Amino acid sequence: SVPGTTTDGMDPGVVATTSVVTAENSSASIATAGIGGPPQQVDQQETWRTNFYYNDVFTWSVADAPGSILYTVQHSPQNNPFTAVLSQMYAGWAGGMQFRFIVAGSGVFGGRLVAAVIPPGIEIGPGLEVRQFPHVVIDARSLEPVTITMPDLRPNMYHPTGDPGLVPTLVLSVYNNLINPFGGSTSAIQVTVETRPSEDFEFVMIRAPSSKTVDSISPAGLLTTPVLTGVGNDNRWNGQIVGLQPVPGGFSTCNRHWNLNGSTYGWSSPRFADIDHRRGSASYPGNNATNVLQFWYANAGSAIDNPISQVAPDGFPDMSFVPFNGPGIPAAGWVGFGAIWNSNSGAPNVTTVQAYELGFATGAPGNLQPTTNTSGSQTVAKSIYAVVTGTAQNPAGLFVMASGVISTPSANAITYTPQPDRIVTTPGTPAAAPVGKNTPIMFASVVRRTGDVNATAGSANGTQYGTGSQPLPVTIGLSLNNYSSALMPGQFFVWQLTFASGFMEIGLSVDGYFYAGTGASTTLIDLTELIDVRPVGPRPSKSTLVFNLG
Amino acid sequence: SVPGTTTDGMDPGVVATTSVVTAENSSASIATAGIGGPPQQVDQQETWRTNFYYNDVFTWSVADAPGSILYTVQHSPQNNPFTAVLSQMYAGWAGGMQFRFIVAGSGVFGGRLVAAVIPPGIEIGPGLEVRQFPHVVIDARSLEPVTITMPDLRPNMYHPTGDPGLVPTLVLSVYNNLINPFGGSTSAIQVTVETRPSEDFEFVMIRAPSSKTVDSISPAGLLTTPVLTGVGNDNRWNGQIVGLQPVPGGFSTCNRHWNLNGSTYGWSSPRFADIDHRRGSASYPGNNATNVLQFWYANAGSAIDNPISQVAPDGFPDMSFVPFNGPGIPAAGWVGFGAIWNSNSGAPNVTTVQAYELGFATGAPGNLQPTTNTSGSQTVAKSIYAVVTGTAQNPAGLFVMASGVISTPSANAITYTPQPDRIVTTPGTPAAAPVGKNTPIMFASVVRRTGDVNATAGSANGTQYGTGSQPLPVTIGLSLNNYSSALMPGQFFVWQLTFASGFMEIGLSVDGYFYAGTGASTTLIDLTELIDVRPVGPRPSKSTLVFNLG
Amino acid sequence: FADIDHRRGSASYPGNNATNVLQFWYANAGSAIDNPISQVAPDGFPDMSFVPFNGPGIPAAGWVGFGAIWNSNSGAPNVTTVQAYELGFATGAPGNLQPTTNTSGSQTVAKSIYAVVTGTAQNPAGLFVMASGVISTPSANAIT
Repeated sequence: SVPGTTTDGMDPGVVATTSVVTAENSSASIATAGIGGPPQQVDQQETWRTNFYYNDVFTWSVADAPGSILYTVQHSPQNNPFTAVLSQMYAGWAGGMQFRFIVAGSGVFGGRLVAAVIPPGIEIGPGLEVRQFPHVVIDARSLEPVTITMPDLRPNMYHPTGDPGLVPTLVLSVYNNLINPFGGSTSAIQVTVETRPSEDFEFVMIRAPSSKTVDSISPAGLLTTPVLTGVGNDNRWNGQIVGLQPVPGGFSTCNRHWNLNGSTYGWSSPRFADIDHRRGSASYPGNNATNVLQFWYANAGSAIDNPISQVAPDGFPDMSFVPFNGPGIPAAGWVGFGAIWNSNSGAPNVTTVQAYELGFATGAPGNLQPTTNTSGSQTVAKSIYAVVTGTAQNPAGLFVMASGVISTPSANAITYTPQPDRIVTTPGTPAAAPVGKNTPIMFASVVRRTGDVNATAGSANGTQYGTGSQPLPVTIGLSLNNYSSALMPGQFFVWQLTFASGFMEIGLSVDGYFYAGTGASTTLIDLTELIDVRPVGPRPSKSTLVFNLG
Repeated sequence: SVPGTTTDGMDPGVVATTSVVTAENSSASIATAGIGGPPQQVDQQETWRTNFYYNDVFTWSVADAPGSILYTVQHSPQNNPFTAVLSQMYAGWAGGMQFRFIVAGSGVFGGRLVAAVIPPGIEIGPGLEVRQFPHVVIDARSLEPVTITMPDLRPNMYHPTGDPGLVPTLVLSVYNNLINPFGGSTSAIQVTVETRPSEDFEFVMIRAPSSKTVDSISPAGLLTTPVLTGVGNDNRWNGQIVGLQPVPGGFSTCNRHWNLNGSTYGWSSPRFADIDHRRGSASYPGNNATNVLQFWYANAGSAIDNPISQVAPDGFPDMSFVPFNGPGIPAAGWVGFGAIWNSNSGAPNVTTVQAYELGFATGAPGNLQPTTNTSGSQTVAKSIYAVVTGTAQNPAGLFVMASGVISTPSANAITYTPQPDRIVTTPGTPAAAPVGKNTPIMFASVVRRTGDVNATAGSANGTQYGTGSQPLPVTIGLSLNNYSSALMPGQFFVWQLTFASGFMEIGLSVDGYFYAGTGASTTLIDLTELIDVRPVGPRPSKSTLVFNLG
Repeated sequence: FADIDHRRGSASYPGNNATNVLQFWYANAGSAIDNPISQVAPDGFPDMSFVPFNGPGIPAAGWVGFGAIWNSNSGAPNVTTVQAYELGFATGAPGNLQPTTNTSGSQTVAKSIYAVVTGTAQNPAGLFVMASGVISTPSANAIT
């Protein structure tokens, strides 16, 4: 006898068929994937083919209404961890994949789940009625696993590895409300999804692995475990990422931000080199030239140095200029050490070296006001400390070092200084907006300031944070590879961030912005107990990313 | 007709073979291990190899997330009691070992366990995902036992007892969260692991009893019952350990601290002898050389006679200096009965023998400041009482007894000394951090005070508890042996203290520090009713130690 | 490539007048108790020998990087001591500045290449220099 309480790795449990799984589909799938040649990696006795391996886990609570979606997977060789390795030596794939669900509940629970394979060409999200497709209904009291097969319903004769085309989507939604007849704090059970290729899965043509690599067919390898723990910086301050900042209002970052199409709207390369502009006018107030505040300005659009955009010099911060006058230190400003140099010889001036506040403004000879649009604006520098003399040369130049620190009027730290009310954006960049319970996030790094240059993380004076839209390895890999055929609009590419106590998901839209499903919470995420990052793949944007840190 | 509620000692239950148990692995194991000669203790009728016997027990909480480690053991003869008895009687082994798990839960529980056998080359830590290996799933409502056999996968032809090399590892983690539908106080069940050798297990060479190499006998012998309720002293002072106190936040002690791998980062060999220096200057304030306070200092690095490190003389305490001036005695610190002496075959001076407080200062003899880091500092010593003479020669030195006390001005309740903000550290020290609910602990003792000679544990005011990092018999037994392969890093060697009304588990990490699962409490735990100590062994850091106290 | 931040290194400036002086800073190698990797020098310090210079003469082939002197008791940088500081390793900081290659018995030495008004003479003072560095060249023309 074999009890139902212990299940083998190769045991499928009960096999739950659906009208979408037909012999005609299987025979047509084999017969027309044969245009790739003989099927490859089809040995039935291989260990990667015979066992089920983990794909996901999800929670089913009593508050989950009938029709609400709990699980959604897209047909891919990236669901299985071993067909994802084998796809790096083959140029195509076809066939189906089995999905084994193990429900972890007792015999006292009620409520049921429903499972349908959704054909390609149908939008996946809320309002998709899973119970009016051909479906299967699973109890909460299932002891044995329930494996359903996802066939290859494809309009192409095989899926190329780079662009697969249209694929089905397996949806597990709530059929009936899960009930606990006991009543109390214990109202949730868990369902584990595992996966294994079907008997008619195959790869079709071989190809050299030095062709389109793992970094060009999916953005799974961009956001790996050392990137988010201690190695990757951000794309604004070049500082070690120590957290995530949820932005419930939404923001819009243009500079050093790459979308999933391999394009940018900014004026900066994916690197932190210096800001060097030629022929911008420099000036200094009054008639006396001792301890004066050096000023520099140049119209946006006349920076003919960058092969990416003519708006601003490379590495210029996309922050509005905060106005200040006299010997008063401004609040929340990008300042960076630099100098004024004569354009005719390239020689920097001896005495005009200071920490210059860099930003975007509107009227440089008159009243200095901040701005966000680059149109009709100008890139404006002005030193925050005293400079002896000052170059009043009109064709003069400005050279400012790459990384920047925070201007703070006192020793005490302030909030994260690129707030969305002052981030400079060209006309045309799309904005990150909260979709469902998923709010956009930034990537906080500890950035020191001009009030305490000894201030580190956890300083008793107060810790200072600067935020970026993307990690630098993420936007470095996004500029080098194109992932248009990896995510439709209205979809996220989700990773899982396992922590020491909890676990929580982030997702990347086609715009390039990252999202965590935290709702309206503004509390910074610690990112210190982060142990593991793994990808799970394309998911709907209107499906809440999980977030529990307790 | 056994009903399944009662299991025989020889009964495995349901056998669950994942993918590693194969017939030709067994054949390639048996035939290959004839390089040790004829196999020994291979009689498949002996009761030590036909019955399952107790190995370990572990607790499965409802708070253990999926993927959390519950029970991992490397392949060893030490996983069975009688194989651990015979392993000191033999010098090599090969073959598998069966693991019978018995889950103690009723039919109202839910949740699953997952068990895999990990191949020998794979590193086991935070990034290991166990559900993506060939595995088996076990329900919490398992009545009959489940037996998972780990085979002998090895690149060597056998396993030497002193250096087995690459072994497989059985890893049993949480597949699904444990659920109690009642909720309430009951939030954990227990699983008992029994063990029995496989059909192909054997020993080879005999060797003399107690004679093996690497994987030195696990450090179960350096911490026995008396250490806590009898002999056994501290690291800063020579007193009996009257209790343990948990520090929330962590600490760092690097004076008499030896790590798993035999090494020290600091001075002061583990013996309370005396403090002696030869080079260093003496000075006194005041124009009159009568009723003054002597002032000795030397720089950190003039300890030429110290053979361990140059930064301090041998026996000099790691207490930052408390700056004081006048007839008011300082608050806490390290004073000691000592004297001054001159160099060039010079005996100590008769008229100056006094209690001197020692420490590390910066900016002597002007504004004396306490010092946190050992590098870039200077050692200092000055009298707390009056002495009618002072010497001012440039070569001068101390002679201070090695046992020390704490100088308290009014001396009522006070505070345990030293605090975690008062311990000096060499550069490059490892820092103790709270992992999960486990906090570092630190051993207290009763120490006399200068204000009150009767510092007895009774009436007339509460006592002063002087605190040290690790016990001195542990340091004495661990300064010679090397335990680099005894304990796998990322876990700790846990014991089991048994009081008169409860029990508390104490873990010992690879840094030499001790961990307890008390939580966020600063309550001193009194070792008066402690009876006996029984070792448990290796347990990972994700498991929380128990705190069942009366 | 993060910044160079050292606590308690002595700072000084020559002469008695404090206008357009060359700011100087030095700290013994081995007393940088900030790095969890080695105590020799602060994190990001260049492994280049200090090339000596004096007066208003620009040195040849030196690591220079923009920075400031800050008071250690509060962390506040000074307003006026911001310049391009040459960073290197030397042997005698109060006496004759000579280059060195071995870290043993040497010191990490900073000294600005342009004029600085006033100058902190505080012994426990600190130095904060930005991460990336540029070349010091005595003329417009490049060198090896």
